[PDB]
Amino acid sequence: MSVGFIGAGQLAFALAKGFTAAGVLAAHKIMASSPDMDLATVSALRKMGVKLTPHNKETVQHSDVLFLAVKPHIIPFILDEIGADIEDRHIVVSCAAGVTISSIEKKLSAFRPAPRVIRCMTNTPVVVREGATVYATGTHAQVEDGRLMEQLLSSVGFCTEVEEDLIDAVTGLSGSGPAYAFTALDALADGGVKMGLPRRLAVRLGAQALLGAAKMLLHSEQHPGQLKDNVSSPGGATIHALHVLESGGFRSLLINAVEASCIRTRELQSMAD
Amino acid sequence: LYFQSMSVGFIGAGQLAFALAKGFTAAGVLAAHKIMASSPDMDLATVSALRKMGVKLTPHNKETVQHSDVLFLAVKPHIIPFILDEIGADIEDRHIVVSCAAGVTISSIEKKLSAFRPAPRVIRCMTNTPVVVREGATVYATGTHAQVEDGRLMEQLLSSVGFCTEVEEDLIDAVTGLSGSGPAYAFTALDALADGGVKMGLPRRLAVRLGAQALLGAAKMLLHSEQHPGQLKDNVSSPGGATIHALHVLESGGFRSLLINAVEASCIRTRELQSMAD
Amino acid sequence: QSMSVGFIGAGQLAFALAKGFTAAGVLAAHKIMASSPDMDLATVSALRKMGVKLTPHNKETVQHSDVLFLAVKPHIIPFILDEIGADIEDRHIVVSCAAGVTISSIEKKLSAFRPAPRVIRCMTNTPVVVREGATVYATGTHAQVEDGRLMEQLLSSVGFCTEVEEDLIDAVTGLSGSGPAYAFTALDALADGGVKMGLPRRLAVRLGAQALLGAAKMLLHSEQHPGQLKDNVSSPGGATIHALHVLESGGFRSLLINAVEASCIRTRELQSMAD
Amino acid sequence: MSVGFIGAGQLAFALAKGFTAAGVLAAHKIMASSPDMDLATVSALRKMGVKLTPHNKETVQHSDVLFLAVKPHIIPFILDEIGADIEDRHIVVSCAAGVTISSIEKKLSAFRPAPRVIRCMTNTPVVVREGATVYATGTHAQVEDGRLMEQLLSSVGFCTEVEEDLIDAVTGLSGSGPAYAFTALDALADGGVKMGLPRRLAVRLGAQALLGAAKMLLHSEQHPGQLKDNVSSPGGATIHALHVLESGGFRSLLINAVEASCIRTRELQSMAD
Amino acid sequence: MSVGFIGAGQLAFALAKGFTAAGVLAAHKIMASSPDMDLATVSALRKMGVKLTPHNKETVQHSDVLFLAVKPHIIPFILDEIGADIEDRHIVVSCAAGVTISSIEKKLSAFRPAPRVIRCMTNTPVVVREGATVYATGTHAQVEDGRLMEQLLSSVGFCTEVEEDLIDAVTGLSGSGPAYAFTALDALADGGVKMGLPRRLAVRLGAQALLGAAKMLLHSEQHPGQLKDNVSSPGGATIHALHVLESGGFRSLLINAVEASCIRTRELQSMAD
Ligand SMILES: O=C(O)CCc1nccs1
Ligand SMILES: O=C(O)CCc1nccs1
Ligand SMILES: O=C(O)CCc1nccs1
Ligand SMILES: O=C(O)CCc1nccs1
Ligand SMILES: O=C(O)CCc1nccs1
Repeated sequence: MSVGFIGAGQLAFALAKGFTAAGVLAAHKIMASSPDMDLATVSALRKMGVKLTPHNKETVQHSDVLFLAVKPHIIPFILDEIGADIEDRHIVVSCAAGVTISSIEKKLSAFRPAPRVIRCMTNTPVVVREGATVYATGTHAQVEDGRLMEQLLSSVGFCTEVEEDLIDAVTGLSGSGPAYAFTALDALADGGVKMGLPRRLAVRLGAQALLGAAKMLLHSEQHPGQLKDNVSSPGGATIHALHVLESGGFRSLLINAVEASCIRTRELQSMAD
Repeated sequence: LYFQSMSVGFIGAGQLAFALAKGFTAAGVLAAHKIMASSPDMDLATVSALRKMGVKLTPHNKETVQHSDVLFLAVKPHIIPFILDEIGADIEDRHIVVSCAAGVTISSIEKKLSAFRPAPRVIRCMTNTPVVVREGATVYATGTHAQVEDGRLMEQLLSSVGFCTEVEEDLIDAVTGLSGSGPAYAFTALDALADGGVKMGLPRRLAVRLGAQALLGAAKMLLHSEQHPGQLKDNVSSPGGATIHALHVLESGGFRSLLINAVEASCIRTRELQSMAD
Repeated sequence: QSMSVGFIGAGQLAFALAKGFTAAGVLAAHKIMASSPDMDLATVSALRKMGVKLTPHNKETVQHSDVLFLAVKPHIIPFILDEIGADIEDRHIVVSCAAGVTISSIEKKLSAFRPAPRVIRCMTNTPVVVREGATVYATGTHAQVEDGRLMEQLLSSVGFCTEVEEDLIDAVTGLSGSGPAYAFTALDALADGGVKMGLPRRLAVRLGAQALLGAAKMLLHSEQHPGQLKDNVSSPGGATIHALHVLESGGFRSLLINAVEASCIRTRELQSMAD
Repeated sequence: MSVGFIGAGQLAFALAKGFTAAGVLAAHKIMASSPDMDLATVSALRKMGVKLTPHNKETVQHSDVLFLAVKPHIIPFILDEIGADIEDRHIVVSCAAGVTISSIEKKLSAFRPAPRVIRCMTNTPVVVREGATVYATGTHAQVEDGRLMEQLLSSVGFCTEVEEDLIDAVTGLSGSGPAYAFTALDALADGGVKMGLPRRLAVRLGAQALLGAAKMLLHSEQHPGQLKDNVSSPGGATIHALHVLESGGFRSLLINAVEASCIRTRELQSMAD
Repeated sequence: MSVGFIGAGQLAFALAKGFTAAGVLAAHKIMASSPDMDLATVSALRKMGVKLTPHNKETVQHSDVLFLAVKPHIIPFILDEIGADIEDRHIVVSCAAGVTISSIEKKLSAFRPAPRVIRCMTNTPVVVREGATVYATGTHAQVEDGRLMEQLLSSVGFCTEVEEDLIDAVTGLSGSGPAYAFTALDALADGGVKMGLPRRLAVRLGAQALLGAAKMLLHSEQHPGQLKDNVSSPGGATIHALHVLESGGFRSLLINAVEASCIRTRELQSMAD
């Protein structure tokens, strides 16, 4: 099976790297296109052995599964350019935030009546095969298309099917989530440096703390509040730190973040539903 | 590497003793029957879980000492001096005493134990609960009389359950504020992120899973990257997009400063927990 | 049984305990004596109507009693101990209810008169008046083995009761001793919220109080974490999660932590005698 | 009399558990339907003796009193599915937040002209028979229908009839109220842990303090401010703690919460009135 | 003339790079010592051609002007180790924050009576020859020693003599100042990205804006408030942005920062004055 990426940015690189590292795809069975071959993401794809072309039509012609890994406002232009090149064999997988299946189908149906469309929301940790991916299947997607998508994206992280109307909320949580974590890790490392740790050790310890806690929750049947309770001895260091987080409304900031990203995603839709 | 078939004891049968015993046995580096733990309270859920693993339990701290080669002190800091007075006369040349208590200095432990035998082998460590899934973060410092192999043995043992490295002892209070308390900051964050997912229409179970996977993957990316966390953050955010809108609202609440406050507060409290004279 | 109980002090807590004990059927009111320097208090008039014996003389209360509750303010305790110390007999169990006042300080004062006073320290709260109190106690140096068991049987008749190490009692004061006032504040505000949204005040008070009672009962009867029970209330996108967000934005959780901390710290400052 | 639940989520389970514990209904006279009852409630309902079915039409056929215990946006789908199966004997009891009687009657009247509809707002503590429930009777409810509703729901807590236009406000107060209490208890327990208490004891004491204070107010003729005044000695621990609550605007946060839940409830209405 | 660095960290690298780029020193006339030759700063010094040694005594023996480029708490250990190796020819230049001339002289005078000591406070932009440096001369510094110091440090930026009691305040302003600017530039770039700019363009524009404004002030006789007034048209974009800075107390945060760094510097003194 052949996979193509229209777009050669961060997400295209991340998925190609994860897929090849998972061994589910050989790099030479992957083609990516970009109007700008000066991006550092483009240089990395070449070293992997991925085929690169400036022409989106070559990617379509090479590919069976076609990832649209461009910005939401770029999607309509891509569909207009390649719509006449879509064949019965194609599964079109849109990764753009906010852009609906119905808007993609409407554009592509002007060329051929039953395009097979899947919408996904994934995130950059697919590059280390620890992504979080959801997908929704379109009107003309065959039942085996969703199954194929799930097999492919499970090789690079968690993957599950969702109703499409949950995907904007997923974007606010796991799509944007890694950036909340990178911010948190930078700040935790600054806190370690303030208290006397070298910066490189502080970054390592903070990231290991967050990785281990996340793994504990994924493997636990217990509520995150119970795991939190297990860390704190009474009167101790951890509960003193949890108080100062609470006094700043830490929980509310993270709710604000998921909400803000989800609401912005709804504003990003570029085409008519 | 180092060949073991050695006995491990825990004075204390609470969360950390359970976490370390579970991690060590899951790593395959220790058999559960080579582990003994003592506790004044055999009603704890950690005590019942240790029994099912096959760990030996006893109310008598002296039995744990007599059973053990490596002796973890996994009790609260203010309990450490009482333990040392109780079992100091039972410490033998073979023993490596590993204190896990926050804030308690090597010198205070050596001073207490040297009243009984002159050159106690003492290691201080700071570890955290994710050793239970073999993804702990551990640092250690070796005491005055630690033998040449004692630090290497400690590092081999604790590396089987996560990251482990030697540090100067005067960094351990700061490590406590960062990776010792750190999992609780993450559990708080994951609860709140899941609440945000629920507010925006996700089922709670899905929201918890996605948020935890997002944090796990981001942490793995940074551990495997040569890039600054700010550069990885820049890579997530498309211009004008959803992520940068969310990052602004985090900044407006002083999110970064809250996490600095937390590391600072835990570290400062740790300095107050020292129970004995250095 | 034969047990005679005395209260030195006839204020809110003496009334609440006497009312709870008599409603529980564990004490007849005529087996209770209370003393107060001020028989104008409404608590004193209520005790009289219950059938409790009242006297201005703390010494009469001591002579009447087997179990002697010191239900006066912390700074009043040393004065009581000096006044009645010579009247303490071997049969007496002295139960101090005052916030912050340590067993050792009471024993030191009383041992000047007789060498092995039987002292218990307790921290209880006003809901003993409806037999839903929260009480902890710690036993002193000379408490007999049966003294703690007797006090737990007595105080369990009016709510939750358990033994604790004495060094936890200041923290308990900040949590369940002061806790009912945090709840009364919360219920007044929740009722104001109901009124703002159009409910009659009497209905709003009833619904808010029933909501808090039912939630607390659920947690007491559940093996689940309070966070899981919270998750069970909130449907995705729904009314409850929108309200929880506005609580979080104001730092609601931190205010309640601040309150427990402030009450506990103040309790440590109230100790009036040398330990 | 037979009772049915369309919906097998948290609220249906709580009502079924409460009713069976009250002894007012035998569990085998209760049927519940859900297309996916994957919560442990299936084992608990079975252990209770509740009949389970995936087909909402079977629940209607079994039932005299029919509780609609699904999400507000699901109500119209349920009414479309079962509307032709409603008989003269049925009392339809909607539990969904925000959904008006008139909207339900309009949907059901496309099938039969005088549906007997009750709207209720209850809460999860019915599971321990300490719920807070209000109800309003619809246009065609017989006078005995309201009496039956009140007898049934009083067996599991407080119950009173209200004008329908109060129910959104009730939702903000006693519907959402238990979650405010669970948050408060988690935080109060954190405060106990900070000051040196073991977590399990702190949770027990905080919950008992809340329970007892609420019972005092329910049995008192006094204002809650007077009961608050009775707790505080002058200069003492309690008044110091109340000051720090006031300094954070504690009262205003709870007012904000009731308002926010009530306003959101008004937005949840899914059908035309 | 020979220059030595005890310490091979960020500041030693920055000064060596600036000095060699200024052409005032050949890299082979510079020696640096460090107990840790695994630092990335150590690797860069080797490529420049700077001599490296693990032994601080070799640096002293090689050098005439000796920079102590170690942490404040490390200073006393260095002085004890090399005190007996100081010769009449040596000028000892301490770069450590907070550590006083008198404390250094007292340590070194146990070995030889009149050590020539200079205290300086410089910053990392010496690496691009745009540093800000102040210095104070010690008790036994010859008048030509201060002149030499000023000639050397002026080749890599601004340099002026100050009374020693101003140096902690200078540390809070220009010593720590570059970090305030790096923070500000990261945030300004995030603001550009929020409004639709690519990140690399936003970083470039923000840094050019700050560079140009700083150059304008250095070349102007006008107050910074007058230059600020010249940017804003009435009712325009800039004055709207200045309002939101003012509403957040922007000015006060920067005063807080200088103050906090200065106060911490006073706490860093490791030796008795
Ligand atoms: O909160 C505390 O005081 C315990 C901190 C830790 N002690 C040992 C590992 S983490
Ligand atoms: O910040 C944005 O708008 C991109 C969000 C994502 N798009 C695709 C995966 S995550
Ligand atoms: O949070 C929501 O939207 C559900 C509110 C309630 N619905 C029924 C009982 S309480
Ligand atoms: O507010 C105070 O200082 C009294 C606290 C309590 N004392 C006894 C029960 S509750
Ligand atoms: O403050 C304004 O509205 C003027 C902004 C600028 N106009 C031209 C260059 S900078």
